[PDB]
Amino acid sequence: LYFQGHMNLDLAYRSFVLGVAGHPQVERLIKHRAKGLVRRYVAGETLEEALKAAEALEREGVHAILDLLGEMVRTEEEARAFQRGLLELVWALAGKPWPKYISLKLTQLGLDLSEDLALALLREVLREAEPRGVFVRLDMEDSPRVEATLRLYRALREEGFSQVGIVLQSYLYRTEKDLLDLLPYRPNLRLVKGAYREPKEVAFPDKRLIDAEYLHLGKLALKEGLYVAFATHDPRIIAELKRYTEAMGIPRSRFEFQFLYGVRPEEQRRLAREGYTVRAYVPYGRDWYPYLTRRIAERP
Amino acid sequence: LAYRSFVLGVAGHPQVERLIKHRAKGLVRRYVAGETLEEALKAAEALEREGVHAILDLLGEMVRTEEEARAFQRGLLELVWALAGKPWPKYISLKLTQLGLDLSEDLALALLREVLREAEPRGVFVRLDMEDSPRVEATLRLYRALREEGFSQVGIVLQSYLYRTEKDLLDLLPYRPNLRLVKGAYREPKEVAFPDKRLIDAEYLHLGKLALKEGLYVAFATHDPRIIAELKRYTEAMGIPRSRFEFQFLYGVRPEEQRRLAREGYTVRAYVPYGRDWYPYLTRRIAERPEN
Ligand SMILES: Cc1cc2nc3c(=O)[nH]c(=O)nc-3n(C[C@H](O)[C@H](O)[C@H](O)COP(=O)(O)OP(=O)(O)OC[C@H]3O[C@@H](n4cnc5c(N)ncnc54)[C@H](O)[C@@H]3O)c2cc1C
Ligand SMILES: Cc1cc2nc3c(=O)[nH]c(=O)nc-3n(C[C@H](O)[C@H](O)[C@H](O)COP(=O)(O)OP(=O)(O)OC[C@H]3O[C@@H](n4cnc5c(N)ncnc54)[C@H](O)[C@@H]3O)c2cc1C
Repeated sequence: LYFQGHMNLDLAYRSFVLGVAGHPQVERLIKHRAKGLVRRYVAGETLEEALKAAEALEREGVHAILDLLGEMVRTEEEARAFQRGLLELVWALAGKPWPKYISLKLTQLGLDLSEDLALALLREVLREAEPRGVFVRLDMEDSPRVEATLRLYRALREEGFSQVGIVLQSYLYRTEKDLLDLLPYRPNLRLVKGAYREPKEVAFPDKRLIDAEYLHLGKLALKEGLYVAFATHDPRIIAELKRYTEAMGIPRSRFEFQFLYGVRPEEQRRLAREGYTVRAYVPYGRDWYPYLTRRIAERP
Repeated sequence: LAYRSFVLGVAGHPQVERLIKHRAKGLVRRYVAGETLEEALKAAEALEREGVHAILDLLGEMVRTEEEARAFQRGLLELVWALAGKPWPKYISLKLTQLGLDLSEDLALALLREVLREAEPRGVFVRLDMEDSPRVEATLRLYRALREEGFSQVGIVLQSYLYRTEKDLLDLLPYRPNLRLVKGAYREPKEVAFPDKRLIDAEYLHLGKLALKEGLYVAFATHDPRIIAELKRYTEAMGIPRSRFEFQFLYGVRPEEQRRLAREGYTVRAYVPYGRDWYPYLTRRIAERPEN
């Protein structure tokens, strides 16, 4: 792939990262000599490590979002196996004296195979989560999956569930309209810039416009009285949202900041000491290596 | 910016001013209509022939006394009376400080009220240009007061670089203000205004979209092509009709974009200065952009 005359840099980087990570020797090397580096960003392979990591965050004033990692689901059986992993997490979280928050992808409950299946399995998760006070975030995947995600979110809201939330991505042209459409749902929103490679036709290609849209949507959601989680590490955006919420007298109980586990941990702590609700998004499970490969292959 | 320093530093010399006035008349006329009202109306006619509208802006020396304030008001009344019966849309801009705002709010209000009384029956729209931050509160006071007295053909300008602007906008919604949105022209401290240009631009887009979703008429007064492209995309995608917003440019600045937007069916206006004290304004047009 070339892009308008010259090599596709984004593709070249991605393909190199992937090619180097997939090399058997590099994978052996990283699992052996880079364990200190990995556990900084990944709790461990088990639910027990993940719960330990959450207790360590809590000790420091920071809350945990637990995100089970799994190889990509391609069969109904694998979606059911993944759901079992999610149920185990919900049950284990049940006792805990702290905020209980999990994140999942609908594709890992078989969305691409059957939307009916995904909804079925998700409702069973929500049935266990809701009475235990476990909050469930539906992570937003790529643009072809947005309509189904909002559809399943609305369906569950309408069946009586409230311990469920959505993620909206500021890089999409469609997001402002999705926000305004969802207003009657009073949704609990995580606002992100967005993680995927999206074409010019559906997403702002300009990083200035992505960041500008983030602030616009964040401010719109706040003025609407929505609870909003600002999931971002951007210090310009964080500083503006702190200035804005303070100037508008938005209570600290109506918004929060969310960081990936291990990313700007001094900031997570600092925001918490300032009275903000801060969460770290904590991946765990046996599929951490492909997962971290992909987060590295996103951008140089 | 070395370019900006040079031009600004050479512009003040009396022999530079004389050379521009005699040998760069084409340069002057690009950015200012002329010294007289008559030249200003000719410039508005020329814009109209190309689908572009005019905002007429009387320039005068800085007002310092009540007598100067009244002299300036008389200039504006002459403009209002001259616009009467012109076939095309009639829009004038003014600074409240030129109506004696720093002298008394009462004076500026009395003078402005007389302008709006002559203006409204003649179909002349009056924009209150926004000045620097110590003047915003008084400006909104005069606006609101005049609205409550029953005037409607009067608009305000809000500047995206100020922290206070979103609250002003929200506070003003019951008035259904006719709005010109600008980035802002003054040097303002970090305590009052975004220091970062990325933030000023983000806030411009945010306020504009907020204003449009509230159903307010908004004039986007900006030359920024990133912002124009985005507002064009957004208004299309959201089905906002072309009769609910417009684009405004300084006279002589991106004149091909002005015509292009007019051709694409957008409402476009050029802000046309005229009057005796045009040399300082023109200096700022040359300085602000490497030119030639
Ligand atoms: C808790 C959480 C949940 C998310 N959920 C989703 C989801 O469901 N769907 C989705 O598409 N995306 C999701 N995202 C990702 C988001 O879309 C972005 O891709 C990611 O957060 C990086 O963007 P950013 O806002 O940090 O700013 P970027 O534009 O990536 O970075 C700009 C500035 O942020 C700071 N920064 C960014 N990364 C780092 C770093 N690794 N170390 C130090 N500083 C950094 C730097 O100062 C940089 O200059 C989530 C992100 C988080 C943190
Ligand atoms: C009709 C009108 C009315 C205004 N009224 C007020 C007011 O009442 N109060 C007030 O404080 N300010 C007012 N302003 C000014 C405004 O606040 C800005 O200072 C001024 O418009 C410059 O900012 P900008 O958005 O054009 O873009 P800038 O941020 O100056 O420029 C951004 C981009 O725009 C493009 N650009 C700018 N100029 C040119 C050019 N000459 N040629 C090609 N590209 C260019 C460049 O690509 C640049 O990178 C008004 C401006 C206009 C046009």
